[PDB]
Amino acid sequence: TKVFKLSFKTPVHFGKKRLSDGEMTITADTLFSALFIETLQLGKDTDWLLNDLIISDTFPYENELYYLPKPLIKIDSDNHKAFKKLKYVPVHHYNQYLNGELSAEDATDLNDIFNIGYFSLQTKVSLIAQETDSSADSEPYSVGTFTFEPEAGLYFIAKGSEETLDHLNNIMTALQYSGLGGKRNAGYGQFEYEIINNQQLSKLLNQNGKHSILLSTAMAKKEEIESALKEARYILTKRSGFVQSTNYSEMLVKKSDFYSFSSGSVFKNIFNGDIFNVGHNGKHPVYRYAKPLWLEV
RNA sequence: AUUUAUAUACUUCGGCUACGUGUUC
Repeated sequence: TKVFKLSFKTPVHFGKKRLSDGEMTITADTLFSALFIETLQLGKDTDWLLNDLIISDTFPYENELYYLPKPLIKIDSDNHKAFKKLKYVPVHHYNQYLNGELSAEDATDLNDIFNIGYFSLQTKVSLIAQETDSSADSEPYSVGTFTFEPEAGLYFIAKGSEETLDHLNNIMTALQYSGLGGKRNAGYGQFEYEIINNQQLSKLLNQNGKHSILLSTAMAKKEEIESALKEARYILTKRSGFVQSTNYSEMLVKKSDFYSFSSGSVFKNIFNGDIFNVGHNGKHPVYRYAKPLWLEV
């Protein structure tokens, strides 16, 4: 169980609905998708890295401090205002939060100190139209990009057998030169990675409790969802989009809509996910990653 | 052969990125 540190140094576009939307972190779906496409391009085998590996979502970090998503636990006060405005809780204070030891003023201070990047829109045009030869409008369009301070970035949580971890490290060595976002070929999204161990993160990841904090985007398989939702606090997130090299027409190929729990849901009955298939009318199967990575407290 | 040694005034005034055009198939 290692973590992988990511520093960017170039703006990255991550996207929700259009190109001119900017987003800070990315989900396990696009992460596994990038790993899988990099593997296929490299020509190695996918069986090893399909049904053994567990990937957690990407989360941001700052100078020396790491972050995790806000648990969706019922804190019984009544402000319900400063906490709603909080999105990430530093690791130093995680167990303090889950025991209701976080004060309103401390929450305000954390919100004040949480600057880890800013948003930008760069305007771009496209003269590929008749403009080159005849009177034709240049078509302006915008892309949403997000940048980090020189001491920031994203990090991973990965776990599995050591052989799978070695394969993952190889693939990431390959991948640091492809992208991890949107307009990869337009100049966005190259990174350097580094493997680090953290004593505090390790203790947090190997705790023992009664609840569970979901750190990835997963969906229970058909026969286990019924028992999964006995006592659950969760939010669903729709995940759609097109696919890369499935048929002749990109604009005719579009993945089937899929729904999965978010990255902060709390469950009482642990379930195992699966790599659901979201293909139809296609030559090769298309995958989406739904497999949980729990922390028990 | 015996005293000046450039002197006062003014040291730039007047008149202050327009159009195709932003988004999608």
